[PDB]
Amino acid sequence: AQLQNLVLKDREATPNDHTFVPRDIRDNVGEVVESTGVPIGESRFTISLRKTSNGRYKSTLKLVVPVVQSQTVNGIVTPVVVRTSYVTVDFDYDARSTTKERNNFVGMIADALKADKMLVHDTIVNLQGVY
Amino acid sequence: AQLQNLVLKDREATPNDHTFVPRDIRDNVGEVVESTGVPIGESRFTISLRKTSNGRYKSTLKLVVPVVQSQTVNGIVTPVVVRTSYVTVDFDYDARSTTKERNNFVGMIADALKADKMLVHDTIVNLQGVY
Amino acid sequence: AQLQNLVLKDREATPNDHTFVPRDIRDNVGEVVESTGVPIGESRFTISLRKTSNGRYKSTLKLVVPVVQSQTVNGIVTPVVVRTSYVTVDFDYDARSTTKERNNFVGMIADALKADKMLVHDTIVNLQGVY
Amino acid sequence: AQLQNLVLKDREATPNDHTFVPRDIRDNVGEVVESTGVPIGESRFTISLRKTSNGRYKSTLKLVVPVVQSQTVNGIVTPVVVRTSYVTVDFDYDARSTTKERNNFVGMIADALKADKMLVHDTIVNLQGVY
Amino acid sequence: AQLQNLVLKDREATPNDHTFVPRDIRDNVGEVVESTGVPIGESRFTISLRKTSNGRYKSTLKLVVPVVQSQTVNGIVTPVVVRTSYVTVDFDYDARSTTKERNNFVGMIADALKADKMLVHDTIVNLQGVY
Amino acid sequence: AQLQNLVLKDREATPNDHTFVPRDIRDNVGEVVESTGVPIGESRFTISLRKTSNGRYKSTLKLVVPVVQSQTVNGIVTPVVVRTSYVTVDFDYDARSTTKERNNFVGMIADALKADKMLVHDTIVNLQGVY
RNA sequence: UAAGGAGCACCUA
RNA sequence: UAAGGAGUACCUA
RNA sequence: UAAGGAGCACCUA
RNA sequence: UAAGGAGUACCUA
Ligand SMILES: [Ca+2]
Ligand SMILES: [Ca+2]
Repeated sequence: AQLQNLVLKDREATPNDHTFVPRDIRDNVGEVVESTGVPIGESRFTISLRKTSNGRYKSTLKLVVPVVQSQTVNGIVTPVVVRTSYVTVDFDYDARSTTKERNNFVGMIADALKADKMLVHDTIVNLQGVY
Repeated sequence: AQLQNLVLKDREATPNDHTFVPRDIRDNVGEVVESTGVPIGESRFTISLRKTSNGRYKSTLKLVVPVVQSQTVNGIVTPVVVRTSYVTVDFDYDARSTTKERNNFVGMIADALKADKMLVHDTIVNLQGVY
Repeated sequence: AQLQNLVLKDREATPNDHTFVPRDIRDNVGEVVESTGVPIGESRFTISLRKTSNGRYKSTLKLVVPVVQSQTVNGIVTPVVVRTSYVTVDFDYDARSTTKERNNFVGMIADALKADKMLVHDTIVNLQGVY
Repeated sequence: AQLQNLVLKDREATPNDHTFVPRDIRDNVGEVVESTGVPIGESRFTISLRKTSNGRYKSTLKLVVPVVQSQTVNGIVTPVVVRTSYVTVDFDYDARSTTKERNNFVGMIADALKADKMLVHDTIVNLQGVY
Repeated sequence: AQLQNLVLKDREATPNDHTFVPRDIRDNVGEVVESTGVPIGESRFTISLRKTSNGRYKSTLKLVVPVVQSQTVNGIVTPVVVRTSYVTVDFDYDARSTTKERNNFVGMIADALKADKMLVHDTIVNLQGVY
Repeated sequence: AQLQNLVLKDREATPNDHTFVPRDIRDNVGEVVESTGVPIGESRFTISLRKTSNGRYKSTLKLVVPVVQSQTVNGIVTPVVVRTSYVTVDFDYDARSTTKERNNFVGMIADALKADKMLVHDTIVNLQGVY
């Protein structure tokens, strides 16, 4: 897994391609950025993999996408983050797990995010409780 | 009411369907497990949603998928858990975010987990660092 | 009383239908929301019913309707609650009360809210004291 | 001046009119009761309006409706209170709200209390929880 | 097991349907009540399930049905509970049990209550001991 | 209530008849057992009725059904109990109750166990809590 | 808060 | 744990 | 503040 | 009295 581009699609009317491009690796944590050239508007996606002491294999994804409005006056722009959204995924695997297993695992949780998975969607997207 | 079934497809040759049926809700943390008639080694999936004081809505998805095989002790065949895979997801949205934003947001990370997304896959599945 | 939609009409020139739709039940307190997709603009209506220890039957309604202006800049909207209005109703009934009784009770207080009930209206709506 | 009569209709077969006549004002809390010549088991309705320091106007309506029946003790027939029903209403408005807002606001909650509003009625009248 | 309505038939000449509507859930203990119109004498049916630490699932049902009669004191008619009947069914399954096993279990115990099983009926209904 | 045979049907595809023959009566506690041919794993159903001093008739039924499997140790086949399921129904009537009242009571509770009463079934058989 | 660590949404700084 | 106890998932051994 | 609890707008944390 | 606890009408608070 060499640091490279990563292109995520959103759920827009006609899917848009957000293209994060390598920014760097700092302490075994890769960062990829979808940017304009201005650090705060940057939506960043990071990823890491560590083997704990007890021998479990953990890895973490983090995606941060800020919403920023740029006020413009006589030519000078003044960006300001008006709100942000963050999400973190953490896989905890067993040193005896097989690739197939792991894969299916991801597959499942990945699938659980789909828009039609009512139970989930209404919460992660519509912010409704469970009851 | 809210808590209902949930079916996740895995990434097998011909994607299987794991049907999680509701189990309970404790502390506004809904659980829905998918299992055989026995309450052992059942793959659980939970979902919660709290609104912090700061005024941020943040929900949590947690999926546990234990691998079970049958062991034989004096002819006493019993299914048992050999190992477990865990994954947690945490969304933290701003109370001023719009449904679209959130949706696209989910959609993206949703996309990030994925057979083809080299960067990510090779790590959360092949357990290979980033370089 | 299963959590369902609830449609309240306002006193607009030609009555408008605000349609609150189920959000969830948290600790025996149902919430229904008239929403846009953005949590703060949400006008919420909650309702509960508890039997006290001494054997009285209490129930509580709460309605919160925020006024929010959305500033828009080059496409990015920035909602902000500029003021809110809250109201709470609490019924305290006796374990020996009959339905008819209770009903009429509600009927009365309900009627007391009408626009033509001068004594009340001038206060709850025009913020005038009594004298 | 301000405190005057107030007539509330109940939900009987042919809606009756309960005419509350003024009684007194103590602490800027106006009371208007509806009763027969005797000061016992009279249904009282009160209304107040204070302006908190925060700069919020909030008024309070309180209605008490006791059920009275005549008991006979040694031929000494006397009406007595067997049980009482209470209901309190609390409006909290923003000192920058407009007459319309407030009116619509009241109108809505006014609407919420109502024979047909299933959700609410079944609870504040049938005393049934929400699910 | 969504807290919902529970309808129970009795052994009357031509079976009556007592409909217990939900009331609430306190500590993972649902409570459905069947009211007359007057909260007093309302029959309550509660239910709960806890999972011990020894891998045992215990479930508890309680049903309570009071008998009410209007007592008259000096022309004051008042409905009151003269006596109540209680019952507590209580299961204790082993975390290793089949879903089928459990069903049959209940099935049997349930059958035992049947009106014709002379052995139990004469005791739980005719108050005879065994001999 | 002569200690006699008690035949219990189960929920099997095509209902089986488990016949509990008497065993004995110890302290006004009858015990009927259904054996396989081998005393071990025999399911026991006990029943008793005591009259408290406060004029309350209490009755208690207990049913126990073990699951047996032949374990093999060095060519030694031995039938053994791997797990058991227990249940304790328990009535508490008032010495002033009608014979009819009691019947209806049982009737209902008995009905509640029915396989279709989703509320209870999912709990006592599918181990789901309430929510 | 944690690229902290566990597992019948828990415990450690 | 109670074929303990009750104007009740609540106390007593 | 309280889905706290009462009753000739009161009292409890 | 216990939505206490169990290779069980039997112990624990
Ligand atoms: Ca005999
Ligand atoms: Ca529910």
